Amino acid sequence: PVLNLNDPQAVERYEEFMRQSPYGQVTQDLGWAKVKNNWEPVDVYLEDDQGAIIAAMSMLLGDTPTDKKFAYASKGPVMDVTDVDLLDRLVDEAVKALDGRAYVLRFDPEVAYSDEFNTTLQDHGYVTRNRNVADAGMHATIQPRLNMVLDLTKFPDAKTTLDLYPSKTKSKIKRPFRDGVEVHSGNSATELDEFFKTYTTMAERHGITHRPIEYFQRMQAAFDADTMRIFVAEREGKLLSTGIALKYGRKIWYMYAGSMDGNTYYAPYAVQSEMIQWALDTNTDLYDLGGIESESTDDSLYVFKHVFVKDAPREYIGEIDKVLDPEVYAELVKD
Repeated sequence: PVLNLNDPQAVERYEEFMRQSPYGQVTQDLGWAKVKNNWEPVDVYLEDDQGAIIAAMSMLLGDTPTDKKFAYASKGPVMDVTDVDLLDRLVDEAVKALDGRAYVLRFDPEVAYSDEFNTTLQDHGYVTRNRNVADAGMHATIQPRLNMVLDLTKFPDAKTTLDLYPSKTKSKIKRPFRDGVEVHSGNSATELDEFFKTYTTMAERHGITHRPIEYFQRMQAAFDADTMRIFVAEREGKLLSTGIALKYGRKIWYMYAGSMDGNTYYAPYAVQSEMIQWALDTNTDLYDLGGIESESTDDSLYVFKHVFVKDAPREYIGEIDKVLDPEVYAELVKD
């Protein structure tokens, strides 16, 4: 069935399934639609024999240069996507709800890539985009397929961040604190302003754009202090670096960051240490540092993230496309 967003009770039942699911994703929470307020939301789900929700997909529809919309379910759907028969049923429900308005329904779930899974998906009629497409550019995947994820379940007795690392790394992490860096966290308007200042400074320093502050304000209003947390690192009254982390489902995700110009006394390391500590304190299974361009020292993102994740980066299946309008798909999507 399709979710009636104006039915408070239906909405809550949908949310409860999402929040309690081991496959839950913050970008699949109905709150994500409130953040992406310039996109159109359409959500569907399936029920078992008892009428209990067993699978759900939150879609956001975007505009294109054509008469069709782009339907995207970021890191969804919420279920075991390898159960392709169930997936098809959920997707059939989504296509019904789209009612011919989109040229494609794309979803990029956080499931491991494998030749067998890629093949099955194609066998079921989907078009997959992973090892067969450019690493970067407007043709690359929306989300990076390679991600640096720390599996905390490998350290069941870990009490603090330092317990997860070898001495050489313990030293790197201890440095900022040794030099006076202190981190405070929360999800108040003041923490947001601190983040925004470092965020925009960072953007200007690299000559890149940045999202408006309202984007983050909507995020703060959509998620509570137990879900969204802003970490601010300072040294003797001086703002140095910050980071925003989201706790949802089985992981805490490091999503945004910012650092001032000049000397930052390795503050970014202290921010990471604190986010990881939050994961340990809440018994969260995974800590996700996000994507990398490539597993190489020639990649700055990899170099930094490799300090906290020594295991191989996780490689996801990529984008799974349910083509609805072939002509438009060929025009707007290429390898």
